[PDB]
Amino acid sequence: MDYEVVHDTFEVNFDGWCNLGVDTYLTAVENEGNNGTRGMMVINRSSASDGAYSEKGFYLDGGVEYKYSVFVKHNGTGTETFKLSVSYLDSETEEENKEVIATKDVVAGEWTEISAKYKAPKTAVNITLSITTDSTVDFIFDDVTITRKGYAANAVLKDMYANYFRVGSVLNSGTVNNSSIKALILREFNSITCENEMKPDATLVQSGSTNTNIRVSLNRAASILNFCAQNNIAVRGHTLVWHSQTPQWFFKDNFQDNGNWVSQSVMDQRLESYIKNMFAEIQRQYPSLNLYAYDVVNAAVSDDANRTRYYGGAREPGYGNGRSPWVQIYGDNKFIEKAFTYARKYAPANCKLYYNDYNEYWDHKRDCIASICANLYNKGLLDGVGMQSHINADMNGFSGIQNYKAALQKYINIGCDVQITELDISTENGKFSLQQQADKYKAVFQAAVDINRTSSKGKVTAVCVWGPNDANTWLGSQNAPLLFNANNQPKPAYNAVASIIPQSEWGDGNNPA
Ligand SMILES: O[C@@H]1[C@@H](O)[C@H](O)OC[C@H]1O
Ligand SMILES: [Ca+2]
Ligand SMILES: [Ca+2]
Ligand SMILES: [Ca+2]
Repeated sequence: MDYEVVHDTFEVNFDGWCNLGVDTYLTAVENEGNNGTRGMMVINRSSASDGAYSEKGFYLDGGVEYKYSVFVKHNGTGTETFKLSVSYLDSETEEENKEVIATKDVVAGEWTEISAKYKAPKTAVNITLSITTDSTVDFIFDDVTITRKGYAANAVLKDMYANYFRVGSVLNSGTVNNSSIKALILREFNSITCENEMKPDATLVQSGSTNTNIRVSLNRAASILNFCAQNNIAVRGHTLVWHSQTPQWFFKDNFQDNGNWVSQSVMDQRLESYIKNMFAEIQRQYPSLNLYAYDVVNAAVSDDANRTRYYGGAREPGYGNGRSPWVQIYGDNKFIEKAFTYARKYAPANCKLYYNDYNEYWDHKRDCIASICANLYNKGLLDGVGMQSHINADMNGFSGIQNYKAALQKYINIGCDVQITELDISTENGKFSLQQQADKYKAVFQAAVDINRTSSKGKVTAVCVWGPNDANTWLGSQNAPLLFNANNQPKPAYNAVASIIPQSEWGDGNNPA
């Protein structure tokens, strides 16, 4: 009754609402809202289960009671049976435990409301609200409202680094349900990458895709994109091309995983389409979202020095294991330029285009990456080099501060910018200490800051860590690679980094130059 958590009006963006059912379509329309404002029209259904949903893990806790409330409206003959269902997954139970929580017969032509009070089991999470009728009728909703009963530049990274670059992190579909993580990002980061949720296999749609219309979807990414847009955090798209996390069928003549490899001519179609539509859908669904960067091609250069010498950097043709289905089809890395051309053609001008890579400071590879990228920069096609920076706490050796600076500098010497895209600093299972860790973090931020304070053509425009805390890292906890412990308290790396910039220099992290 007292306090509000979700107010979805639909004025600008789809507010994290997605088609329930693979062929159900969603579209926001001007003046079909409640009170002639903007509204969310659900078309092409197929069953009473088909509909629309929104995962609201960010705002709805287990074991709290919520006022759920939606204005709906239809346009058929006679009356309609509208349902409001809350589902979840339970951290124990571990199956999608559903529940219909309000029924309401609703007549043609009229902005009727629907509601109910509901409490989820003490434990539940990854909630989710969804709207259906007992028929297969088009409908419209607006004003989704959920409620429960009951410049000062700050000591935060984004403010601290406001005059330098964006300081980012990573959300995923697990973390997007964590109270204190939400609090953390809001407090500290002004950039977010989707860990998995905007990769090809999370966004392509098999069913009725075609060589010149590749069906795509932001459903997986939606809660993330919505939370960032609503809170003015920018976003790096990640990633359009990658030998990995991309389903095989995308490469096959009959959109089967076990098909036949398609012509080049055919992949040019499928590639262009995926990119075009992928930009279309963002623009369409989340236009207020600041899409400031995108990883156009990801990790396309071999780690094998034999391949960087003779084969331009081409990975081995094939699928899985670190083989490239792209190289499989195209015979080599010609496809990189192609992809950056489509990207350039459809990306918003404010969204800068990056080649993203790891082991980016290992000489034979570094040289390869940098050659490629300079060539693209000079052609108007690339804007920046993405240094993934999966390094360790060692001040020396392979990913050591010298080899690191060397690459950084060599990249910047291209003209283009550089971003530090997926930074983590591995204690190699306790081999190094949280201090030698701190020292390395402090060193990296420091090297970025130097570049920025020098020339000038190129700049480091963002520095983002691959995860929010040590409890959510693809490297495993045992390597405590991040700035925050499993309880979100700052680690020694956090202040090492929290003190490179003097208070007289902080800024609006919500408005960073
Ligand atoms: O997508 C990320 C990729 O860019 C990096 O190479 O490896 C970790 C992945 O999550
Ligand atoms: Ca809105
Ligand atoms: Ca509205
Ligand atoms: Ca598959």
